[PDB]
Amino acid sequence: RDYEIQRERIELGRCIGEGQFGDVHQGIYMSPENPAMAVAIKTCKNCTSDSVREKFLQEALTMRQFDHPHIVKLIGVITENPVWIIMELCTLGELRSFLQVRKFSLDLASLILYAYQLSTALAYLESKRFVHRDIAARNVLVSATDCVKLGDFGLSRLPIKWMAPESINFRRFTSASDVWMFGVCMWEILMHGVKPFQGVKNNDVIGRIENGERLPMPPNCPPTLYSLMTKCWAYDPSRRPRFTELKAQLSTILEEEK
Ligand SMILES: *CCC(=O)NCCNc1c(NCc2ccc(Nc3ncc(Cl)c(Nc4ccccc4C(=O)NC)n3)cc2)c(=O)c1=O
Repeated sequence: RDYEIQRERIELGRCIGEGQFGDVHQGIYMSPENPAMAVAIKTCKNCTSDSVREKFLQEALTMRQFDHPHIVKLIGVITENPVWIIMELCTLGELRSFLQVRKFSLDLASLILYAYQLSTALAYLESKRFVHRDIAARNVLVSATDCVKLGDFGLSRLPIKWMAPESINFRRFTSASDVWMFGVCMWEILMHGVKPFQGVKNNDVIGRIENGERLPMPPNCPPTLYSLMTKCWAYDPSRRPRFTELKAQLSTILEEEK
């Protein structure tokens, strides 16, 4: 309907991060007669200028296009300076940090759930023929112990250690290259938020990948799941599963593990 939001309904709280345009805050959106809603608020430092402001607001319009359980939904915008983008809060924060500290509290079944949930989101985006370009555990947020979501697409934006070979060599970015990225993210999750190619330099990654080196099997990851990953890492983009195939396969792998 109308995504314009009155500023007086928003109560800005603590900073939770930074993006290219300004800090990101959590906060509350209040409405007469209805419960308070937790939100995240992107602020923009340089919005007075029309060119920055139009770049900033284009990020809300990008999120406006999507409607899916496992992608953050846009709530509204405030267009009067300072300009703010209001999104839904995932109140448990970023996936990686969540995974490091909740290691002894989650099982393998939970981790495969996250991968299945992210795949539904990414298939959805594949059916809309949208190309993310920045899949990585660092860009996934936690709404509940059983619910993760792709974060704000604008806050997600070279991520050499996540990128397909064609992405690095030719700046080609397709749904197939998203499938590669997703496999690195899936590895990250079975690794509880460990980063790929820790200690390796960015300019050497493409060589190690050209030679055929691949991220190893994570401790206590089922072989059928790692098999799935290595297929996302096929050098030939044509031989990488589509997100619809990944969703179906992960659904089976989850069913078996639970
Ligand atoms: C403010 C200064 C600073 O150093 N901040 C870092 C830690 N301060 C802090 C946090 N951070 C934890 C945190 C992160 C995210 C969320 N939830 C949430 N829900 C919805 C959205 Cl759209 C976002 N977006 C977002 C926020 C930050 C970074 C990246 C994104 C994003 O979209 N990435 C793709 N976040 C809750 C808590 C905290 O609680 C602190 O204090």
